[PDB]
This record gives sequence, C-alpha cells and structure tokens, in this order.
Amino acid sequence: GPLGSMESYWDCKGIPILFRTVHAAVELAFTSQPGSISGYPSICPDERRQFPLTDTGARWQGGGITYYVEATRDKRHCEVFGTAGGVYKCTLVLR
Repeated sequence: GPLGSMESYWDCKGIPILFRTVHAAVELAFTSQPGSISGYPSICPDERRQFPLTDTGARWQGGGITYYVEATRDKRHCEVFGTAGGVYKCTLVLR
C-alpha cells in the first residue's frame, strides 16, 4: 500500500482507532435519521449523536458494539469510548 506515517488516533485499550475512521462514523451519524442504522445514531444547543465504530476501519454493520463515538456534526466535540469491561474513554493520541 502507499507509505504513510501514523496520523492521530484514539487508543482504546491498545487498539488504535484512526481519526479518519472516527470522522467517517460521525459523518454517517449526521447523515442518517436517528435510530435508522440498527438503532443508531442515538441522541445525547449543540446536537450530540452517539454512533458505533469498528477497529477494522470498516463502517459498523449492526450487531456488536465495542467502540463508539459521541460527536457534534462538525466534530468540535468528539470523544471515543469503548465498552469492554464497562464503558471507558479512549485516549486521543495526537500526531
């Protein structure tokens, strides 16, 4: 594949979630009607939506939720969470 250094990402108990993956999920969250993507996005005045993420970079396909994002439409608020062992906040690693 093409050469590239590591861009900013979220460290979810050792699994990196790429910034591009998170932004794609937020874009999907805000172009979908609430609940339509197998129950998501859900809603948390600056509208915040909650939407699942994958570690594979692939868009989430319904079914199991290991990671999720809570974000506003322009990502000025953007936090990533994991569910393993109880909900926890992933660590943003800026590059």
